[PDB]
Amino acid sequence: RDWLPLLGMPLMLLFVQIIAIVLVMPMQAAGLVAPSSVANPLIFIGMLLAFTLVLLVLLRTGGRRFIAAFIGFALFMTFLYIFGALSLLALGPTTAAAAGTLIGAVAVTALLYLYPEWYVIDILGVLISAGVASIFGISLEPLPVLVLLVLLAVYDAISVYRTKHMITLAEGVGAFVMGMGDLIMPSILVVSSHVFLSAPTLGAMVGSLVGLAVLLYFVNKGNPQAGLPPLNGGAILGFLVGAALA
Amino acid sequence: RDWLPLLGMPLMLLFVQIIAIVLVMPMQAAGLVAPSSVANPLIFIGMLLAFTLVLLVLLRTGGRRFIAAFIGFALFMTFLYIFGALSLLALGPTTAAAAGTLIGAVAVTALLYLYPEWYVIDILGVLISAGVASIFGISLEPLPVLVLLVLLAVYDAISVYRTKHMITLAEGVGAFVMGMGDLIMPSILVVSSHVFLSAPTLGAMVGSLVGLAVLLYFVNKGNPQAGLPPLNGGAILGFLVGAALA
Amino acid sequence: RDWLPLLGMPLMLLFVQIIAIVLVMPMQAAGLVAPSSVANPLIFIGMLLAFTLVLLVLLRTGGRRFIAAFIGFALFMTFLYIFGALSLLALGPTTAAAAGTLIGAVAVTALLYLYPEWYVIDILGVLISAGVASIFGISLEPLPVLVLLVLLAVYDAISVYRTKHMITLAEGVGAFVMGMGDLIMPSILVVSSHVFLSAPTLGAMVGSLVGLAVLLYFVNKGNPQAGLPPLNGGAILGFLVGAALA
Amino acid sequence: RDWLPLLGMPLMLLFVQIIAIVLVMPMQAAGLVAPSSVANPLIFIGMLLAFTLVLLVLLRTGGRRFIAAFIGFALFMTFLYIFGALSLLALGPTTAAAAGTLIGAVAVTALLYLYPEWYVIDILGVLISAGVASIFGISLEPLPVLVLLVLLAVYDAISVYRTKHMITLAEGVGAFVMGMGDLIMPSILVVSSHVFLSAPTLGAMVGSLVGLAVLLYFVNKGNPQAGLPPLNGGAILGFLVGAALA
Repeated sequence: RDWLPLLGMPLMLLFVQIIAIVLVMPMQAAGLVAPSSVANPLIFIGMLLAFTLVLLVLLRTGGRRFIAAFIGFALFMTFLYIFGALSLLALGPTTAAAAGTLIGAVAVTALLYLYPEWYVIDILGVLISAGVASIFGISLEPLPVLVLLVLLAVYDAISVYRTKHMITLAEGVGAFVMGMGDLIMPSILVVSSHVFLSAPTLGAMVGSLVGLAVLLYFVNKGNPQAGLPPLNGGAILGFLVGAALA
Repeated sequence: RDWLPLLGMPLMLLFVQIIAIVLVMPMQAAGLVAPSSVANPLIFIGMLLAFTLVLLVLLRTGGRRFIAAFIGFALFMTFLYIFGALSLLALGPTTAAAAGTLIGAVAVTALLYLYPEWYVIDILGVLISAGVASIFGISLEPLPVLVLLVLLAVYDAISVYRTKHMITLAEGVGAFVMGMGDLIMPSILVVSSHVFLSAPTLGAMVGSLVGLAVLLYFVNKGNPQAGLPPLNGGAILGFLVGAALA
Repeated sequence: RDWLPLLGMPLMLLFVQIIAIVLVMPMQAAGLVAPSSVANPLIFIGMLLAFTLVLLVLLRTGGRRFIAAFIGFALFMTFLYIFGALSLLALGPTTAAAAGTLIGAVAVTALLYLYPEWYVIDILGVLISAGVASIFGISLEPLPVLVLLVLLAVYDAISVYRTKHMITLAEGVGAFVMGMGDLIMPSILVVSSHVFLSAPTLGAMVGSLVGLAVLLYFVNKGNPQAGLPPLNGGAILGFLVGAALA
Repeated sequence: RDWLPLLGMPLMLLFVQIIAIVLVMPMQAAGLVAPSSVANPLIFIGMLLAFTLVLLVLLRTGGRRFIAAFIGFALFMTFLYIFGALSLLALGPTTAAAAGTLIGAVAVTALLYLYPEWYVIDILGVLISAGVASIFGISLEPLPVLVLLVLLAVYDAISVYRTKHMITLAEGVGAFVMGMGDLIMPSILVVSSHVFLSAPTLGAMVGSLVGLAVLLYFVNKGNPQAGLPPLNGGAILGFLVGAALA
């Protein structure tokens, strides 16, 4: 039946979550994060709009390959923190370890750039996504991340409703970034909870999976829905279910 | 009779001033402002032109929905300060108060983005306007504000004459920003005066209203007029009338 | 003979120099400058390319009168330092003096914007030009400024020659800014020399006048010349003549 | 016979290396560089993509002569450091030396702007190239630079292959910067090796020439190759050949 089709996505959810925890571990070996303040979601948001603004002024200042340069660089560095953390905790500070990581990132990005096999892409998308998930996950505690999630989810429902309405008005009345990006979003909370075989924040993971469930159901029906609020609403739900648990 | 039409604006003036005072109160619970030096107005102007300059490089770096993002965010935080002060006066530093404000701000902006009832808009315009009015009102004392006000009103009448003249030459010889913005302008002197049932800077308020009166008359006659100098000139008139009182 | 015609420019030279000295004075009442290091010309230049880059990115980000705004601000402030220096030297720190300056600058610029008599333009152009002349003039001593004059003059001879050639190849083989700007240029050395009835840097003034003589001669002949190097070469000449004097 | 024609390039390589050493010397007279950590290369790359980003936003902000101004200027200072080092090693700290370099730099750039003899251009290309070569050679040690070189050569071969692919796909299935720039590249490992009758990094020099040989072969055939990796791979080859020697 409908097993193998359209399950690869929540497969990627589970996967990215898993790799996000296993990435919880090695990162304190160098600190990271960035104080369980309620202002932190806001620092996040501000720095994100500046991040896009930068990305956009880049795009419009391309740069036939200079764009491809800049983003190749940024990717390479993020893989160097992934693999860096990995080996340099494992073999520890050894040259074997460090060179191991550099050579690692080199392999990965070089592959991703040479037109891979592009089932690979969902794999590296899974990896990076996990990476960021863990970073902001080690950074500060739930209630802040909760404010962030609710905030972002409402932003989404608003923008969706707006351009949907602007669809109905116009008569007479690469997506992967925002993708695997939104794959991460409600998982930064799954980390920052086990950072506050696992916790009762298994609950958050399954509630989240149920959010994606709702999404891939309703989207697969005619005339689409919002996006975040199913995911964040669902993850938050299952999470607060593992509250009435312990 | 002709009561209800075109009385909503002085309704908004009074309202904006009033809410600017009632917000004078709770704001000291967190300070804000910014020394009654006259160097403050120039710091002010410098910072305003830098702010718009940025707002516009945003505008041209749009951003199909990114623009609306950036400024929507700005709106949300500014409501977070409105309601933040609101609650943090009432129940004081309690968490209940703080969450109350955050959810307050979500309520307001989420509403404003979902196409409200749009007598709503003038209400929130009244609100924000009052907000800024109170802040710079708490920022420094009369004589600085007097210089600032005379200066601004003068810029206005000047550019009006320049581009008007440039209309009469060409033969052969979004508005809400400047709106509720200038709706604010002559009210900052109304606060910073009660900071220097009320003071004799009622005079400033009604003088301001007489400015608004003059404006709304001449505009309502053929061949329109300047804008600020009736409002600021009038407010200054009544304020400096409130010297012969106490 | 041709005395009254085409002498108004060297008239403006003398005048700007005169007003540059009389502005040497009140300016030390607050310090200013910006160490007789030879690195200073370079700081100047970098800051000038930034000054333009900003001015130009402004222009292209106009700003129907917003451009006129930004530059209105910058001007207003420069007149506030002119008049500020003037009165706040005269009556000293008195309220009478300071208000005297603000009202002064207001009068002057507001005049300049309401379509004055525009011989005024050469007068205020003379004033401002003098202002900056003195500012960098008090800023550091000769040998640095000597390097500056030579540097700028050679930049000029290159750029003019380059575009001359680009004219001659192209067959088959608002100006006031750079204007009164280039009027100042060789007088900043006339100040920073008397800052190290007057000195023998009368010499610089007359040498400068002779540079302008060569300029208005060759320019009034077919196929123009550089611009600076007659003036800076000349001012530096006459200046180094006031060396064999004392 | 065919001696004189087309031997000038490895001439410029060898030459640039030679002048890179002779300029290694005087440069320590003021320090320069920038800790043989491998964190240095990514700092580097980060900084280059940022620099280019700047060069390009300059480019879009032209600027009829403003561009040529900016970069001519930059050149001028870089010559100020070339010659600064030249004399200040030679004549030492004397004023005579310092002025000598400044006037030198003026002469050089002024020439370079007046359309030289263009065997001359290759001469100044050689000069500048040697300059930077010596700097990053003095900047940190081999193993970092090794990482840098391998990394860069890899970017190159990859982007070339990418746009090649995009050529063969489109059917149916200013250059001097990148030039003398990459001419420099494999000479920085040659310096930073002597900073770690000559070294066994003659091997690196001739290895570089053998790289240049390989390159100059494949390019001279139809359908070009990568570029860097013959040069860097070869330089690294000859260099790491100098290990079984000393």
